[PDB]
Amino acid sequence: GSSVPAYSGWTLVWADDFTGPAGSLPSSENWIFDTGHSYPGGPDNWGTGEIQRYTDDPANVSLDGNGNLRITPLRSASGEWTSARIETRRADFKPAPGGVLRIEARIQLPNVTGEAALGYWPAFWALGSPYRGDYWNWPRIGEFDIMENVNGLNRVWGVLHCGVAPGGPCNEYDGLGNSRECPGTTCQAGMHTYRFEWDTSRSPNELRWYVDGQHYHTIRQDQLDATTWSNMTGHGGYFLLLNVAMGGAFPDGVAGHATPTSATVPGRSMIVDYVGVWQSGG
Ligand SMILES: [Mg+2]
Repeated sequence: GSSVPAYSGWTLVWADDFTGPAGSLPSSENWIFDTGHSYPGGPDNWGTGEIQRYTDDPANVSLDGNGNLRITPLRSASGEWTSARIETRRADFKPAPGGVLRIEARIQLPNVTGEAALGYWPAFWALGSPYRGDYWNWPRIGEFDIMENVNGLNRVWGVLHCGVAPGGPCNEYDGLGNSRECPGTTCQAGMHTYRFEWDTSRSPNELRWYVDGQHYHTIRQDQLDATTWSNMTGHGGYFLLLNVAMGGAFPDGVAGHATPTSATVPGRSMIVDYVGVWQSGG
């Protein structure tokens, strides 16, 4: 399972296998490191209410020397949470006409459960390119949550956001999502492969989510109106994001109260073996 797979009949567009020395930062040619509490001129607290400050500190984001990236939330003596959020420089990931785009990452979630896990919000996701530099055309431009998880739970959510917010056809801010337990080892205790496919070889087109090859969510083109679909697909494509947020809308909603709490335990890393993007056709 380890390392970027050599998929037959597909063409690798872009990947990062996170190879390199322990403690070094992932490639700045590949990645932008987002810092602070918002995009510049964007919604406060990353649009979610999460409370961590994102950094470029190796303590929050670094390679492990074994081929993985680690993103680690930490809590200072002053009580401040820090973490990291990286996004791809490339923002043109999109299926070729009539083809399929496959986006995938192999990840172990922060290995923490129960009250110690309250607030942990790891995610691997994609945002429509027109958002970059604008920050106020969400959800119209589209968002694919390929792996989303909160609170150390043995469950992955896969979600589409689209339309307008609040409300609209994608029921924002919930989005159109589904979830399932990780197959085999819990999502926290081992590596799993989280895959998303955007399929234009079929009509209606389809968006599909998988964990370890188990298909658990679909959104089809015939389930949304034409303007909503065009708004999230007609532009130049998507960029990808990896982060671990602390607190905010999703972990608070699932816990039923504010997170993190004094009992949340810092220092539990999300571990990422690779991220990759493929187009169908060899
Ligand atoms: Mg790797």
